[PDB]
Amino acid sequence: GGPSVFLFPPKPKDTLMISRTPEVTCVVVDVSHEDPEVKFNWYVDGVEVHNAKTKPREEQYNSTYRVVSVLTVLHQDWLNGKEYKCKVSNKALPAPIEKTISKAKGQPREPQVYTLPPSRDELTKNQVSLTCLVKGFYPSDIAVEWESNGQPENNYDTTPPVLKSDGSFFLYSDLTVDKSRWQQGNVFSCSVMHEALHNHYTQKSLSL
Amino acid sequence: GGPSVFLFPPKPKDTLMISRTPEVTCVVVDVSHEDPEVKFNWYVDGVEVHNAKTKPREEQYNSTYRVVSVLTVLHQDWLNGKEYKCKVSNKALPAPIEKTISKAKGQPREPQVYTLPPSRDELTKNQVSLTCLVKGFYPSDIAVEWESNGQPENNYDTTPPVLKSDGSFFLYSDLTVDKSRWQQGNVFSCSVMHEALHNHYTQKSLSL
Ligand SMILES: *[C@@H]1O[C@H](CO[C@H]2O[C@@H](C)[C@@H](O)[C@@H](O)[C@@H]2O)[C@@H](O[C@@H]2O[C@H](CO)[C@@H](O[C@@H]3O[C@H](CO[C@H]4O[C@H](CO)[C@@H](O)[C@H](O)[C@@H]4O[C@H]4O[C@H](CO)[C@@H](O[C@@H]5O[C@H](CO)[C@H](O)[C@H](O)[C@H]5O)[C@H](O)[C@H]4NC(C)=O)[C@@H](O)[C@H](O[C@@H]4O[C@H](CO)[C@@H](O)[C@H](O)[C@@H]4O[C@@H]4O[C@H](CO)[C@@H](O)[C@H](O)[C@H]4NC(C)=O)[C@@H]3O)[C@H](O)[C@H]2NC(C)=O)[C@H](O)[C@H]1NC(C)=O
Ligand SMILES: *[C@@H]1O[C@H](CO)[C@@H](O[C@@H]2O[C@H](CO)[C@@H](O[C@@H]3O[C@H](CO[C@H]4O[C@H](CO)[C@@H](O)[C@H](O)[C@@H]4O[C@H]4O[C@H](CO)[C@@H](O[C@@H]5O[C@H](CO)[C@H](O)[C@H](O)[C@H]5O)[C@H](O)[C@H]4NC(C)=O)[C@@H](O)[C@H](O[C@@H]4O[C@H](CO)[C@@H](O)[C@H](O)[C@@H]4O)[C@@H]3O)[C@H](O)[C@H]2NC(C)=O)[C@H](O)[C@H]1NC(C)=O
Repeated sequence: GGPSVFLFPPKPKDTLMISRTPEVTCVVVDVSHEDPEVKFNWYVDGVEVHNAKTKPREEQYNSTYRVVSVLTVLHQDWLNGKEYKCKVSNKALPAPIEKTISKAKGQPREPQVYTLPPSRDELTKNQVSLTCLVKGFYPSDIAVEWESNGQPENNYDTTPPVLKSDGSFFLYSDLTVDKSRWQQGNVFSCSVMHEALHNHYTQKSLSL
Repeated sequence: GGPSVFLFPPKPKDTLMISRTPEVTCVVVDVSHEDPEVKFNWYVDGVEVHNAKTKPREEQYNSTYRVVSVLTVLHQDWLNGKEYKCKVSNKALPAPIEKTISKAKGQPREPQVYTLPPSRDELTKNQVSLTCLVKGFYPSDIAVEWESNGQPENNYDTTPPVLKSDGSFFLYSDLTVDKSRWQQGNVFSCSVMHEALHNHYTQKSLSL
């Protein structure tokens, strides 16, 4: 009996691209159908902010409501480790609940990006696998794409980051392409977006 | 206030190997220090088998004990998809708690195993990454290890399966070894165990 608060970070790709909207999301569950009103107060670094958008209530199968408020964050402030505080208040709730999240603490470290050509054994099939290995980056927030001839490349699949024993992360991306295109020596390119890279961006090409 | 039950499947290698004993493990946490008695009832496909092993209670640091009951499963009884049930009873627990797991149904599919030598740009560091790409298998249950000269290597990290859009799974394994051992021509090997492979087993050797 009593509302509970969970505060979630922006998505990594949203934080690293100027055209997307990173946002912190304050979720409140277990709010009574009796008292269904919640008030949110948001503090960036202490300083209160007023442009947060609240969404409408939606009742769960639990017969309790879930109410959410999302706050847009400035790319830079997130990057520079500013604290985003969510205070919630409900009348079926004795004292306000506060939560604070932020960029992952710790020394950022630059990823190494390697491109691996298809295995000789895969040079059997109509389609081959182009591999991008991204290892040794901190924090785990990152974004990987593929391109060729200045155009995006659609069917790649990327693994989630995996924490290596030294405290950094690695992942792999697999872009599968028609072997006709690979055998022509067309140049494919693995794009990596990460806070620790110069201008937050690096490319690594692959062909022969 | 109140116990909780979590029920986990066997280790994928244990189900695939004639010489291993897969088990289903039913864990109970948040048990009372005043009421430490828990009884288990194990339902295979409905019918009762009574051979399950109950581990003694172990006290956690949050002052609540830890009850484990494990039941060995016959290999094809899991692989054909028969459901395993763990009902848990406790005096500080009003109505019993049931849990059920089973093999993920769907037509199994043979994993492709391709091995990729180090990137050229990594042949300058003292440590090198050997890469096993395992793609196109269903379901996600799989075991991946590494050998060299027939002897197992341990310093690797495997990603968890990732779902492709066609409905299958792929992963990568990153075996790290000193380049002195790569440039000497040692024959490294990544082993993949899966129900859809012939013999539940396959290996790919890589060197030059
Ligand atoms: C009544 O039902 C409610 C839920 O509805 C249920 O309806 C019934 C009928 C069934 O169908 C249910 O299955 C159904 O869910 C219950 O609410 C739930 O409460 C529990 C606990 O009370 C919550 O569990 C927590 O879960 C979070 C993870 O949240 C994500 O979980 C799932 C996916 O797995 C998802 O459904 C959920 O919504 C969250 O996913 C998504 O959340 C955001 C959605 O807005 C996404 O944010 C994104 O933001 C970007 C911004 O750029 C973009 O905008 C994206 O579009 C946007 O979506 C987010 O990415 C997304 N993620 C995923 C994966 O989908 C856990 O993290 C919680 O953390 C733990 O908390 C406990 C303490 O309670 C600790 O023991 C843990 O260690 C951990 O907390 C640690 O300690 C402190 C906190 O104490 C932290 O500071 C530490 O950092 C923590 N440590 C670590 C290592 O993290 C927790 O487990 C559950 O989410 C609720 N369900 C919701 C909200 O839908 C009610 O409880 C229930 N009432 C009763 C009385 O039972
Ligand atoms: C006092 O402290 C205790 C412990 O400190 C608290 O208990 C914890 O409660 C948590 C929630 O109440 C519970 O979280 C749940 O976690 C599981 C994941 O389980 C693994 O989690 C840990 C690793 O990340 C590990 O410590 C666990 O033991 C589990 O790992 C292992 O489990 C089995 C152990 O026997 C293994 O089975 C293996 O079986 C083969 C058989 O062939 C073989 O025999 C092998 O040797 C066996 O070990 C697993 O393989 C092994 N796995 C690994 C990776 O090591 C999640 O899956 C749960 O599911 C979630 O439930 C949520 C709702 O409850 C839901 O929101 C979500 O979507 C998902 O469904 C859940 O998160 C935690 O596990 C538990 N700790 C335990 C049991 O040790 C206790 O709460 C606390 N008391 C108070 C009060 O705070």
